[PDB]
Amino acid sequence: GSSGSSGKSPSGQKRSRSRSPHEAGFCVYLKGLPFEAENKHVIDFFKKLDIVEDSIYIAYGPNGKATGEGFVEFRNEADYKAALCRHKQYMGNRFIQVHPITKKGMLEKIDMIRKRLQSGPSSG
Repeated sequence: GSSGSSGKSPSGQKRSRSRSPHEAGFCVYLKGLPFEAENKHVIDFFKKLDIVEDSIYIAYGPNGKATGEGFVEFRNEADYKAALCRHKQYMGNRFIQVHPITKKGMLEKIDMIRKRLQSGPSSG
């Protein structure tokens, strides 16, 4: 194991908390994804694991470009814990951060994000 050297490029400088303890499966919040990110990229990151190809959700900008945010849900638990052990990693040539998120909270965002891509006079 060569210690070598690497670079540090933090982003967001923000944290998340929980108001009340509620039930929730195993999900992961990825930040830093590339502009051309794709379900494949999300998998290549947490390879050798059981990820619901369906669950794998990625936020896309209004210009047809990945904003740099994704979400994954590991069916099993033992496989979920490992996902967290894969922090401070670089997606090939990009840098992404791994942070645990509650299913419920995970959808919360996915909802607000869609409201940005959805085009309609209806509030929701």
